[PDB]
Amino acid sequence: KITPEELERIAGNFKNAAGEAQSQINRLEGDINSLEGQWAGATQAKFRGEFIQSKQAMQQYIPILEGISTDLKRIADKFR
Amino acid sequence: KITPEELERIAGNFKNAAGEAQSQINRLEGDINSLEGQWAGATQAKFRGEFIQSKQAMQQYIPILEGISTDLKRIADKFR
Repeated sequence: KITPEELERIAGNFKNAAGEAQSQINRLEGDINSLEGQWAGATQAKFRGEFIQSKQAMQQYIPILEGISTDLKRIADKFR
Repeated sequence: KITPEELERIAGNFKNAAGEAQSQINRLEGDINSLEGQWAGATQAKFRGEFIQSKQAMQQYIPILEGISTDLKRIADKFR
């Protein structure tokens, strides 16, 4: 029923979704890093919100990403 | 209180977790791809299992990854 071909295009979509996620964290990290130089004279108060939000987003998805990696690594190990 | 220093460190762990996800996806897709050439007799039967797992896993992780990228996109938008 399931062919290598259909798995390829699913894997394709996976790689695309995984890359887009990597693309966005690179954008976010790019914005944070710009903040570092002007930070000392900035007014933190108006950045408190998005800082807490971004911190929450990242820390809550990290263990999800890691569980994805370990799940996938296990399947790719059966292939030995 | 949260500093861009702190977020920068978290962001790096996020990058690493997302990277390991990409790492394993590429590993699995390489395995599937190497089978296209011999999608014949005992092979299909021998790898029917990992194929079922692979499809179930990939198909379910796609929208999760798409959820992550969408969330990060909107936050990065906010920083603007």
